[PDB]
Amino acid sequence: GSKPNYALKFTLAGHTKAVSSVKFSPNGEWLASSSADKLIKIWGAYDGKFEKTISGHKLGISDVAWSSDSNLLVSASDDKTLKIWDVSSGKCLKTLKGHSNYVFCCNFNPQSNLIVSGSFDESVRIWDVKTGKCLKTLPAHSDPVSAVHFNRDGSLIVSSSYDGLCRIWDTASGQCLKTLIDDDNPPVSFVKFSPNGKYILAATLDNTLKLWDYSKGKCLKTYTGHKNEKYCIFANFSVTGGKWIVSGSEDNLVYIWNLQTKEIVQKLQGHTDVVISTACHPTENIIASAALENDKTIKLWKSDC
Ligand SMILES: CC(=O)N[C@@H](C)C(=O)N[C@@H](CCCc1ncc(CO)[nH]1)C(=O)N[C@H](C(N)=O)C(C)C
Repeated sequence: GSKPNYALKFTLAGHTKAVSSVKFSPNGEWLASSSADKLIKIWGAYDGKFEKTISGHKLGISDVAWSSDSNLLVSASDDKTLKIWDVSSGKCLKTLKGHSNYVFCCNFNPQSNLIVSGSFDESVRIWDVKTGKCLKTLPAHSDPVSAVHFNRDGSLIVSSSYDGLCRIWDTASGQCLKTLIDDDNPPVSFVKFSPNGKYILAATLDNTLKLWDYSKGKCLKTYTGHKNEKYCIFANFSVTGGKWIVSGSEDNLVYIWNLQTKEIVQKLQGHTDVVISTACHPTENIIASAALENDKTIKLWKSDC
């Protein structure tokens, strides 16, 4: 149909503090969740079946991300480290040390030979996956780094910060290519590249999402109607059915917009706290959503469209 009809299929309980992030494995089999409870949990994407707990961080986790081959995870923790995990064994392969404050955000490149991280220490770091060594420290921002993401060929990194900036970095040199958003305020709470790498989706803590043309440095679309003044809420491109933008909201709902028209096409009700994180299944019309401390659950929603 022209609009989605997402309906609740499963509620995934087990975290003992706020959930911080959910991400589907690229092969579609798994959902990974991270939590302030210091744990990663792995769940079946299709039936919500609890698979395993992955443990080792000494403080809460803000983010987790999958390698391209679905075999590895990287997590970002308040313990000032990232950890690379073998999903099959649950073992920590590498501990990435160098940040001087909470690690907030992380991602693999498409090649999955590099990890990018952002920290409360106001830096972006680029790490070698094989050795766990820090290759580059970028003095990226002047306040905590809220998001980091590689583009589809891995040649670019986009970063965002509470300093109000969005910057694009040349991966190879670590040098800045452009400052896409250059305001004192509001905080830029989330950024990522579009699937094709031509656009950047950016959240600001004034209840606004924007789709930017990277090359032209111009705003193409604005999405509003949700509540986002405090938390670094993820946003997604939904591409399996209709072309949507998806985001959590501080009114405890999942918002779904038509990417082209900017109209709200669905609001998913059921969580009892802020929806901090949403993820879109790579092949099926499935959304995962996760909520803060009142709720501490993940919900799986399925649409015909
Ligand atoms: C472990 C922890 O909570 N660390 C502090 C520093 C924190 O505030 N982390 C944030 C992480 C939000 C999720 C996120 N990761 C990456 C993005 C976008 O790139 N968004 C938070 O709101 N935590 C919640 C809070 N402060 O209430 C909960 C999960 C404790």
